[PDB]
Amino acid sequence: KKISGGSVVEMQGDEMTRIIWELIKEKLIFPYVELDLHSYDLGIENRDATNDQVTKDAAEAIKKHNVGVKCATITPDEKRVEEFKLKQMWKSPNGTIRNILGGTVFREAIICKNIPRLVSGWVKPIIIGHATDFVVPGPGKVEITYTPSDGTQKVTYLVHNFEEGGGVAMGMYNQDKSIEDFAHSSFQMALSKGWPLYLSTKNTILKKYDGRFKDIFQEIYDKQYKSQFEAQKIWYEHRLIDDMVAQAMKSEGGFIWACKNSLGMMTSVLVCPDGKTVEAEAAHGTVTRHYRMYQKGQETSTNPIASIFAWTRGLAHRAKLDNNKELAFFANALEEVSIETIEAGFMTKDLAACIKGLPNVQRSDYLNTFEFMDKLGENLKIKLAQAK
Amino acid sequence: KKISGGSVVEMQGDEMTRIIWELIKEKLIFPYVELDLHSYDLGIENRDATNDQVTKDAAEAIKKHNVGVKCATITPDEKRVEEFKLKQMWKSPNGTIRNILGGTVFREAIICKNIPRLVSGWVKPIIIGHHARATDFVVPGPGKVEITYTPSDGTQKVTYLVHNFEEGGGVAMGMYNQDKSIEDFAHSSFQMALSKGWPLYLSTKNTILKKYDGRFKDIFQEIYDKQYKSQFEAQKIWYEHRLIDDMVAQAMKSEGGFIWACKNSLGMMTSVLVCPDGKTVEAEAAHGTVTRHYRMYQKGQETSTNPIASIFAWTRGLAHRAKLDNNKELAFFANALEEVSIETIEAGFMTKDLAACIKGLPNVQRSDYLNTFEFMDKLGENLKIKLAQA
Ligand SMILES: NC(=O)C1=CN([C@@H]2O[C@H](COP(=O)(O)OP(=O)(O)OC[C@H]3O[C@@H](n4cnc5c(N)ncnc54)[C@H](OP(=O)(O)O)[C@@H]3O)[C@@H](O)[C@H]2O)C=CC1
Ligand SMILES: NC(=O)C1=CN([C@@H]2O[C@H](COP(=O)(O)OP(=O)(O)OC[C@H]3O[C@@H](n4cnc5c(N)ncnc54)[C@H](OP(=O)(O)O)[C@@H]3O)[C@@H](O)[C@H]2O)C=CC1
Ligand SMILES: CN(C)S(=O)(=O)c1cccc(NC(=O)c2nn(Cc3ccccc3)c(=O)c3ccccc23)c1
Ligand SMILES: CN(C)S(=O)(=O)c1cccc(NC(=O)c2nn(Cc3ccccc3)c(=O)c3ccccc23)c1
Repeated sequence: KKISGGSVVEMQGDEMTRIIWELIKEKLIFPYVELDLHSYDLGIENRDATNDQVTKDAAEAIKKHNVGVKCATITPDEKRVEEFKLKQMWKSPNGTIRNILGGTVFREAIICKNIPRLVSGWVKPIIIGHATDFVVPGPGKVEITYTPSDGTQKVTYLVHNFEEGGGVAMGMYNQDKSIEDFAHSSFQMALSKGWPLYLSTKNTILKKYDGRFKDIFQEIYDKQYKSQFEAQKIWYEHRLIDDMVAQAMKSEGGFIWACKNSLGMMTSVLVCPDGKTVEAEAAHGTVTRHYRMYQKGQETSTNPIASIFAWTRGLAHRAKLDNNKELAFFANALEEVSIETIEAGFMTKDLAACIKGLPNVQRSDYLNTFEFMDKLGENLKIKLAQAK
Repeated sequence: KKISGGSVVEMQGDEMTRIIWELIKEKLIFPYVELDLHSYDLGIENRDATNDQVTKDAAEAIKKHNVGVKCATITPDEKRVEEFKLKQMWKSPNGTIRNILGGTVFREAIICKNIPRLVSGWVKPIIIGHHARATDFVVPGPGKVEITYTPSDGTQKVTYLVHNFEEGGGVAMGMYNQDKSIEDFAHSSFQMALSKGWPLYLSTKNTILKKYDGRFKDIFQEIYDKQYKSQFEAQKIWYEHRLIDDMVAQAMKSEGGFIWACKNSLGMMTSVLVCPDGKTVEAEAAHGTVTRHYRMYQKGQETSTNPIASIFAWTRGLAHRAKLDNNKELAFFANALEEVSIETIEAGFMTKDLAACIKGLPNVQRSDYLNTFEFMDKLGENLKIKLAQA
């Protein structure tokens, strides 16, 4: 008998990831989990036919039901408008979704013990979370002004006085509200993983701009989170970007990195500040190149791990909201069986290339896209059997 | 006898690199080159005793004599202030020097055939270059933040909305860049590509900051088409622009052998500051003073510290010195020393950091590497042999 997963918003996408997405649902999710599924087709053809209305509806459904899992989508350009005869150059669905929900995007590289990283010392993964420009034609003043909405005196800052020749200039901003949300998402993400949190800035150069980030982070930590943080042996603390880069390379991993300023193993999750609404997806795109080969009837070897972890992160958050222990265990089992299958030597060509070097990869070093999905399916069914 | 190397500004540093620096001069430089040497002690204790005056004097010496070679130095923090009982937290000597000199910083990792790279496809080195002032402020509450340009001839006024704060306050910031500094960054990059016979790539994000980064691309190609394309085709190299997103992807898939102008083991990494005048250069290792190896040395333990990046700081400085003086003997020595350093490693003689790169630290044994003095002696023997056979 299957697990009652509850309410989940699902978004179908394009090209190669759309194929893999269906394989994930039919081979790894649906055989074990029943969902109250709010499905929205964000494939490029259906967004065009609905005048992108489906994208707004899917975002609204995430706001209402708190859990969304999204397949990679085509962001249109001139060639895409030509390829599909689009009515418009529709805005990227992720841009539309982020504006409606807000929050912070956190990305995490899944680590397999037999797949090399940048540094071998990285044993645990980490989670990293994250303008008006114009040309100055010639000599003149560039100023940035603040006009208070209550009529009090305007304030003018000289950006630069070009006395000989021109150049460029730009202005940037950040609302307090968005810094607060950034902090709230970062604290809640660190708690949800039991990991310490670091915020990096350059508040020594940008003493007012980056200083506002460092200040607001400490204020919200001290009042709302410091007591829950050591209640879980963790902490939060601010670094200058120079210190944190050095600390991260000498580190083993397992920390959240709020940064102010192989693709098949990159996850993304949009964490809203309320701690309730999350949207998970792969950090890569629709893999058009493999999709062309798939269209010509040729063999593909596309890495589905990042797409699988979109589902597992969403289902893990759903289970946390609903206190669904069976679903929470299932989400973990699906992640572990994914890592273990690769660590046992069964992987797609991209990962085999990371080990042997692309010029020396042979066909017997990897599985094609369909062979790998079947290997995961068989291993998943064995694992869940051994858990009863 | 010995080569007359001419005028060279030398800066001594701190901790383990200070030791390696003397070993390099004693065993590799002085036995073969006589120098009109302008030596400055940028050790932390001397910087404190002179109130950092030695750092400014060394920067001016590099301006005067056009060639500077610098050992790594301690940049003080709070614990350093207590360790040495410093009068104050002195600014990093590298920032001081960079501010007096200006220019473009080029970095390059030394490639050895038997030492793993991050990507196996990398078999030739690359050089990444960056050019060496914003007004940020607090937005106390709701209101309009605009940025405005008024040309000095008064014929117009352009106002751009940065953001209309409506429910609260926040922060805002204006930043600029001059054409002149973009031109310095272009000229240094084009000339560096010619000096090595490598193609040059510029990378920006002009898909988002289409005016800010677009002017970078514009100025590079104008300078290229009107001043450098003939020399690039004669050496059959080229220059192209790339969006940073695809340049990163292309770079991981490449073999190397190009200069990468960027808009945005450590013992094998060099850094060279090329000043706008095209004539003044300062070279140094891209790593620090290796404090923890120094602590091992202090307690009598054997150390195995990589001197390659420090050696190449000397060779780059000596090579540029020889180029300014048309000194064919000094130019031959500089290149010979670089060859000896790479050949020695490729022959299987290396310090522990490189052996760990190959085999992984848990599998390293003492017979897999040489200690700091053994490696320097091995380079000494091979340098003596190499020069004699000429
Ligand atoms: N979140 C989203 O919705 C995103 C969507 N896109 C969209 O995707 C489309 C194509 O973009 P593109 O530039 O190709 O970006 P992709 O992320 O699709 O990059 C594809 C390239 O990276 C490698 N790669 C990426 N994912 C995988 C994987 N899962 N398994 C194996 N290899 C992988 C492949 O390299 P190789 O060819 O060497 O095998 C492939 O050619 C565009 O229309 C774009 O709008 C792009 C980014 C994000
Ligand atoms: N150019 C300059 O003037 C710079 C100076 N510094 C200064 O140096 C001091 C210490 O800096 P730190 O943070 O230790 O960074 P370092 O670059 O001095 O060393 C950090 C680590 O990198 C490895 N390493 C670096 N260089 C070598 C080498 N030549 N051979 C073998 N291994 C090497 C060692 O790793 P392992 O321990 O694993 O062997 C070392 O512990 C600081 O006071 C800082 O101010 C820092 C940066 C630049
Ligand atoms: C790319 N820029 C130059 S940077 O963003 O400024 C920068 C600078 C320096 C270091 C890092 N990287 C990490 O600290 C890091 N990275 N990964 C992969 C990873 C990538 C993106 C998002 C999540 C994970 C890990 O798996 C890991 C594991 C243990 C410990 C650290 C790490 C990034
Ligand atoms: C912060 N960012 C992540 S990024 O610095 O912009 C970035 C992005 C992507 C790739 C690279 N790196 C390389 O393409 C590269 N790197 N090294 C090491 C090296 C380090 C410093 C200076 C010179 C060389 C090589 O030796 C090499 C050799 C052959 C071909 C390529 C390479 C950098």
